[PDB]
Amino acid sequence: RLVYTHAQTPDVSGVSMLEKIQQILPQIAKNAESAEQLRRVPDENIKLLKEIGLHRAFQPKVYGGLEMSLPDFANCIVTLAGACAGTAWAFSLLCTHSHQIAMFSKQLQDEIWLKDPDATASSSIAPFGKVEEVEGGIILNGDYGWSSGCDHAEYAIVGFNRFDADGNKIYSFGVIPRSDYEIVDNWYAQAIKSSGSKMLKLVNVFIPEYRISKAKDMMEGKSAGFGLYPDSKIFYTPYRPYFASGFSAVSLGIAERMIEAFKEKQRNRVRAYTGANVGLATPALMRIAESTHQVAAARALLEKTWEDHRIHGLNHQYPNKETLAFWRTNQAYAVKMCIEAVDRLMAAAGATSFMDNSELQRLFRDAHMTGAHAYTDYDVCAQILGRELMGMEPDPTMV
Amino acid sequence: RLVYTHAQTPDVSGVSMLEKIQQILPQIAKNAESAEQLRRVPDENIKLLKEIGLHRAFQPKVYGGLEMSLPDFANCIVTLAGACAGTAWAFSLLCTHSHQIAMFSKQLQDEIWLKDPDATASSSIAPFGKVEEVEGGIILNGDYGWSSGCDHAEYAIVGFNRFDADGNKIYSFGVIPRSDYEIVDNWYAQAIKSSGSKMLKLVNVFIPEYRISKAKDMMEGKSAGFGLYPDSKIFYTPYRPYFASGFSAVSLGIAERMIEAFKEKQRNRVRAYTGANVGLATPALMRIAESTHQVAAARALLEKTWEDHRIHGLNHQYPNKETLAFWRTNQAYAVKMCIEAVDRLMAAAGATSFMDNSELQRLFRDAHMTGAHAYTDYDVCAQILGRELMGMEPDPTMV
Amino acid sequence: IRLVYTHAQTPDVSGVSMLEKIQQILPQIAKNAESAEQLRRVPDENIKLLKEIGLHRAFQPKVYGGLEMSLPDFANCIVTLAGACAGTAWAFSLLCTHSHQIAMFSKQLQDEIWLKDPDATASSSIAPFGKVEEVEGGIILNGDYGWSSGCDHAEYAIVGFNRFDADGNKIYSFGVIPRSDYEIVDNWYAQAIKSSGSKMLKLVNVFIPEYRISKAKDMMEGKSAGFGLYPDSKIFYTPYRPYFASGFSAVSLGIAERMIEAFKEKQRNRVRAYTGANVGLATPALMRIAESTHQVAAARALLEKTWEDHRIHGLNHQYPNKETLAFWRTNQAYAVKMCIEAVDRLMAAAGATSFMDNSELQRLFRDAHMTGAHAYTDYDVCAQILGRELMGMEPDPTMV
Amino acid sequence: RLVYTHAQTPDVSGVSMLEKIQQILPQIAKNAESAEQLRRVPDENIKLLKEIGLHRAFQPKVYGGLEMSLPDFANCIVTLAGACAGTAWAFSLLCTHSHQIAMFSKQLQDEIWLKDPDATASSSIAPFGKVEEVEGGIILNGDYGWSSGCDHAEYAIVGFNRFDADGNKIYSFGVIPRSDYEIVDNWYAQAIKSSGSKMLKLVNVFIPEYRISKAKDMMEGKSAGFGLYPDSKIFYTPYRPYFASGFSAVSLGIAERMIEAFKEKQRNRVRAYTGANVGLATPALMRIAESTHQVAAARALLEKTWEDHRIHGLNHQYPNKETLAFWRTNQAYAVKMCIEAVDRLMAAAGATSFMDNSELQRLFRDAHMTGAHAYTDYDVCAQILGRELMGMEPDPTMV
Ligand SMILES: Cc1cc2nc3c(=O)[nH]c(=O)nc-3n(C[C@H](O)[C@H](O)[C@H](O)COP(=O)(O)O)c2cc1C
Ligand SMILES: Cc1cc2nc3c(=O)[nH]c(=O)nc-3n(C[C@H](O)[C@H](O)[C@H](O)COP(=O)(O)O)c2cc1C
Ligand SMILES: Cc1cc2nc3c(=O)[nH]c(=O)nc-3n(C[C@H](O)[C@H](O)[C@H](O)COP(=O)(O)O)c2cc1C
Ligand SMILES: Cc1cc2nc3c(=O)[nH]c(=O)nc-3n(C[C@H](O)[C@H](O)[C@H](O)COP(=O)(O)O)c2cc1C
Ligand SMILES: O=C(O)Cc1ccc(O)cc1
Ligand SMILES: O=C(O)Cc1ccc(O)cc1
Ligand SMILES: O=C(O)Cc1ccc(O)cc1
Ligand SMILES: O=C(O)Cc1ccc(O)cc1
Repeated sequence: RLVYTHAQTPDVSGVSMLEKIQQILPQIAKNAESAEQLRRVPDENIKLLKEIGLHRAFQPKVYGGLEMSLPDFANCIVTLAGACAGTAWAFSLLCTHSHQIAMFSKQLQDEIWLKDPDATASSSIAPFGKVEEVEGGIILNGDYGWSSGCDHAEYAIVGFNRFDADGNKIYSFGVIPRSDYEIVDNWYAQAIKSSGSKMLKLVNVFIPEYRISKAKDMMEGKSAGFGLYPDSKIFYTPYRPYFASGFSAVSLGIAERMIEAFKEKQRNRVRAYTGANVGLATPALMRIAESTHQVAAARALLEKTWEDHRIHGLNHQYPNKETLAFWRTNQAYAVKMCIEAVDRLMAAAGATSFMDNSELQRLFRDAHMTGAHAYTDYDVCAQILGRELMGMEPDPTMV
Repeated sequence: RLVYTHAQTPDVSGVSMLEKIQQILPQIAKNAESAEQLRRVPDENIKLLKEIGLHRAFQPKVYGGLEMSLPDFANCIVTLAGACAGTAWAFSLLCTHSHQIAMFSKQLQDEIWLKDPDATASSSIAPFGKVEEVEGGIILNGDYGWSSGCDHAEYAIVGFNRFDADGNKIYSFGVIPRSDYEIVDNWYAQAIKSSGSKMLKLVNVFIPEYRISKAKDMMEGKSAGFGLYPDSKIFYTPYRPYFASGFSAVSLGIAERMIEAFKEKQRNRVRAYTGANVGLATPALMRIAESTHQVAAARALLEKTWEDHRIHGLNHQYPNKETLAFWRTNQAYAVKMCIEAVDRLMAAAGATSFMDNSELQRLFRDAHMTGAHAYTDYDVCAQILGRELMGMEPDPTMV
Repeated sequence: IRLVYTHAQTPDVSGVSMLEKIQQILPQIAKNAESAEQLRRVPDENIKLLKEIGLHRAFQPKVYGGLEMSLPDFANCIVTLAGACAGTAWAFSLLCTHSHQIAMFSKQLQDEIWLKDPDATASSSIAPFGKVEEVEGGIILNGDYGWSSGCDHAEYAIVGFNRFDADGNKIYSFGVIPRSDYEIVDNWYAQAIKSSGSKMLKLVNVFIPEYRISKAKDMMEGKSAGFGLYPDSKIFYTPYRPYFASGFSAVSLGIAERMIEAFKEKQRNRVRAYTGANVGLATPALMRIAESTHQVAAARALLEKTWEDHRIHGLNHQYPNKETLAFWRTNQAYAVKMCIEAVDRLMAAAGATSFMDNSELQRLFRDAHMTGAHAYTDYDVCAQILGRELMGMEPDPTMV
Repeated sequence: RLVYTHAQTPDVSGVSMLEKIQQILPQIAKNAESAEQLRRVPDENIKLLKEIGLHRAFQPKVYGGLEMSLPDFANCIVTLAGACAGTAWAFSLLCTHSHQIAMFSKQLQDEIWLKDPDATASSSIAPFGKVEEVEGGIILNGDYGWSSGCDHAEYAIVGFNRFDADGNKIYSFGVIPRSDYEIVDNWYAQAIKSSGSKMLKLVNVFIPEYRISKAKDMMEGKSAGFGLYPDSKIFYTPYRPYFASGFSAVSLGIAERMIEAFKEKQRNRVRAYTGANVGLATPALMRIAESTHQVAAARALLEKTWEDHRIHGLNHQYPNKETLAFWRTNQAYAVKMCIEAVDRLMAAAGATSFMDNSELQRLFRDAHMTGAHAYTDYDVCAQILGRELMGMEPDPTMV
């Protein structure tokens, strides 16, 4: 039988990653409140998550990685996000960066993983840095904001534009060691506080050529790492869909948790003004139902999309323009549905739910943040899909 | 690769029912306009559909039926509804009634199908009839409204309440021959006109006991026909989810067609007042995108739900309270999503689209009708699900 | 003097107001509604009744026997009227508001129309689809001019066309032509507002002399031939278009207010077909009735406020600045969209019976949606117009 | 000319209260950030607001009060809420309580205002207290949560149920001096932080009969203070619509501020990923337009409702069942519209807007809180109005 309201535990003889997550979930849940005040992921959480081996989800097998399918991974992040969104958000990023790093040169991957098999990277991908072309690579300078999980990473993946005979942008990623940049703690946010999305400061950072890859090359199987793992079901695929798969995952985790949290707290609810046992009133029942349907629909779309990713990777098939536009955008629609489902419950949660001692308030804030990421912006995504559906050339104004 | 915007054609040797539908679809599409003025399904349409054998979708194999899975069937209805909603709606009903008839006695099924293998039933299920208990069965009297496809059926499935010693209702279905009732043509509607949902008039109609089955018995595998087909993947299951699977299917077909129809007509769209070509303006693009996502999400939910039905039928497993509530209600949420997707396009279609010579106007009206059926009413469904999710007893006020 | 949230407040001017006069004839209009829909135009009886109370002279100058009604008072008459028959109200509103434009043309044209026949009106077709040849003394116009609501009952038509510049910039212009100059082609087969008789006008080598041509911009800015004619008027010193197009939203509000009443009437006794439970007062239905009531009351409040703003401007002979003009242009479109939401919310809970030809709900639903299909009520366009103005951007010539 | 986007400044000789608010508004705006960390209204804010005399809005003239009309008052609160919602919310309550106090006995009013003309009350109205009937009054015990502005008030209006020969509830209000209760600082909320809605602790508090009034009596012009001020345009009216007029007022102020704040911050907005200057893109323009229309409509409804209040008060006319239901509920619809308007802008504000250093984030949170008050709950209000519109008896489960 299928499950509409959450992830189905894969019945494979042994313990699946999802079951392993499920066991440590209560611990993650209890750190949530102190995680929020810490403004970064508690060490205990990283320890637990690394212990079960989730960070090796998309690490090549040759280094001791698992090469988990996208669906299985995403479902781990969804479940995790229910306990602490920020932990799930940051840890998802640390995980999915490994998938990108697998498309860089064998030389870089050896450098990261032979040395330390448990090493991970955080990122700052918006190309704000100033790049001087020196020989053997580049010198990069700039303030690189929003690096989720940066405190727990050994490296950072940093985005920049190089240029051209013609002066056209070459969007590129460099991988730099923790020693090359300062973490500037300016992370004071109103949602997903525990993600520790601090800024990375780069001062005359040299990046050699072998630690630089073109974004387009990693979208199209033309990067230095292409072909390294010919038995892999996950590396013959564009980097970005995996890169950014976690946001919507987190959004779904939060929304599914919201429905549970709301149900728990509603049962016993009494009207301040009249003194009525009011938890099972029709309006509240109908809200619970609709939000349940809305996120179930969101889940079905995501599950279908993830399946589409999986099938493509299996066949080493790169997506065509149309499926790529769907992969790029479906997650944003999912995020928008989830936020609707959360808001519908929050609107009926009452004043008590806005107190610091109510989990609902945290879920609400975290849910909204998931739709604030540049990748989950639906105005942008509606335009990207719309243009593709009408056979128009892409608008370079957005990506 | 997966398809977000429509049904995936099943990869089989020879040709699948969906491919057979796809071949005759242009013919069905061209009759659509005269079908709407006919206020019933054109003979040609029934002929074509019976020729490919779709009416034998849920007929037992022993009578030459196909015993199609629910997903495969539902997808045929979706595709069909794109060409002529009314035809798909009525024909879906004729089909799914066979699934119920398979749960009646072997004696009744032999009576219907050994005589005529291509025989079907229309229905009128709301228990408005007055029932006198005679011996050997009942005498039924009353006006039985809304019998979609009644003109093309050899029988009718008719709903009525019998009474229990105490005085509680026994909701029952009787199967009566075309000769026992008069079709009263009062079908003048504003949507799904081609379904020919005329009224059936019953005057002192005797129904013998073997042609009567309890609704609850056919929900729970306790009817006279239970066990007849021990190799069947579709008969060991409640009757009602199949019975009413077509409405949402039709709703999805319409909405997917709406997106295509709107896209076609938008390209060349010119502003009356200013004279600009305006078909690719951002607002329209974003609408096309959003409605595409909305119905894709609607499809994903339906596909998942249909899969759930299929798996249950395979294992001869009757659903528990929870899954049953989801099966009962997911379709209603799907219908609601589709209508939103249609409305979003219609709101931007302009006055032209409201002319009799525009298909959009037909799709809009037909779409809205799909949410007007008592089974797709979402207020009712929100309550049914909500109550179940909170572990409340069902409200007998609705079903 | 308590306020009314759910409909128009009847003005207590001593004696009888136009709204009361509408209210008296409303049951008659309501009963013709069904045959009006099959007629695909306004029944003669309806025009007769409405002209008898004198509503068509709402915006006719007083010198010709006109009333010069304020915009609020007029709009409210159309709202009330739309409850009984949307198509009648839609078409008749247009016949009325055209007189307001005609008052900005030359004294010569107005004399020509109204001294001859004081009860004469114009229908219109304003989208500039015609081909114009500049002859001397005027123009020769050719083309098929679609969608002329109430064209069967009009003595004239107001017809839109582009003339051209030294540099070939468009000069959007309106010509007023007599019924004898054009053929009404009956291609009006629509799925909403059927009774408006929005047939097409066919123009074959129609000569329009200069004095029967006015620039749109001139009538927006108080620079047309008729400017200054009526110095005591509280309604003619104002842009033509806001009055021109005031009726669409009015009709949309009338429909939505009627929908709430119609739904309430039909809901009380509603039984579940399946269970036989007396279900008219169930919480979901009650909450829908409430929300749609609030939504259209909000829509009304916006419209009433906007109409008041129009009235005050006209009183002071003050032309609106860019900002208020953008609000006047667009508020009605938001009102229309709210009303359609309010209707849809009720229709979604109305059940299958409400989609039968013998149910008024179905007519209200269709007519409601049509009101949001007019090029002037398109909200995507309006959102852009307002948005651009709010951010201090130049207007987008792609829309208007 | 009318104003759609804010309050019209009344043209009078001298300076209107709204102009006086407008002059001090920049000061209130600058304290907003430290007000939020203070978790109560800064002394400077109370000082400024009391200096202009706003607290005397609804104080009877005989004590030096202004007896402002509801519209004029409400508009001051709307404007004020734009600078600091919590300040406006708490100060509105201090103001509107005076209006209730005007319906108590002359004896109580003399006691409060002859002594201190600038004295105000905060409140806690939900009847959670345990009441012992002693002679001469009652002894009240209990924890009385959520008293906005309690730190700045000289008194508290406290709600409780007494009983009746037949055991019916008699909902009553008592006015108690600051010395009779302890302010327990448990106010740690996620919105409207600066309102200082701490809890009042009542231990064996004696309330004499003359400081107790029946709620129903103050709804119906039957309380001890009725008739005291026969020239008053505001006191011959139910207490509650004034009592609770400020919530929606605050909600509107926040939403109008949001539009301005969003406009300011959008102009210069660049896409992180593409470097495009993107502040004037169509989707953002359309959002600004729609949110502008939505709150304008919300304003129009409120202004109309306030007008209706004013007219009634002038004529000393108590509202009938129907208008009362509208007065009770319109404000809840207004709040719901405003929250939609804010959410639509927040959804397009991007990640930067969720940082602690962005005002948008404060406006969002504050907006949502305004719809969390028991009085602004729309599910409750939809039910109240719906029942009245259908001529049903009120549901005692809600009020
Ligand atoms: C920001 C905020 C401030 C409030 N201030 C007061 C107050 O000053 N006096 C009062 O009686 N209630 C106040 N209320 C509480 C409400 O009156 C009501 O008791 C509360 O919303 C209980 O509803 P709930 O617990 O179901 O959410 C306030 C509520 C919130 C949202
Ligand atoms: C019910 C209906 C009646 C109309 N009546 C008129 C009319 O009388 N005169 C006119 O110029 N336009 C009329 N219009 C047409 C619009 O002005 C406009 O030209 C039309 O909406 C073109 O928009 P479209 O192409 O997008 O649909 C009417 C439109 C509809 C919805
Ligand atoms: C287009 C249309 C076709 C229908 N066809 C049938 C039918 O074939 N058999 C049946 O029992 N009910 C049919 N129904 C009626 C419903 O089962 C149900 O009795 C009806 O929706 C009553 O709900 P209402 O009167 O409250 O709207 C149909 C309804 C509509 C919308
Ligand atoms: C909670 C949160 C965490 C983020 N973490 C990262 C990150 O780890 N790496 C990164 O490149 N961008 C991260 N982003 C920033 C986005 O990629 C993007 O640069 C940002 O949304 C800029 O959009 P805006 O300023 O227009 O809102 C994060 C954004 C948010 C909402
Ligand atoms: O690739 C993107 O545009 C979204 C993204 C941003 C940061 C990140 O770490 C992964 C994906
Ligand atoms: O079973 C139901 O309640 C819905 C339904 C109605 C008619 C029909 O033919 C099939 C299903
Ligand atoms: O002026 C407009 O653009 C709208 C309009 C169209 C036809 C009409 O008769 C009046 C106004
Ligand atoms: O009267 C109410 O029910 C709402 C309200 C609550 C507290 C308050 O201070 C004023 C009004």
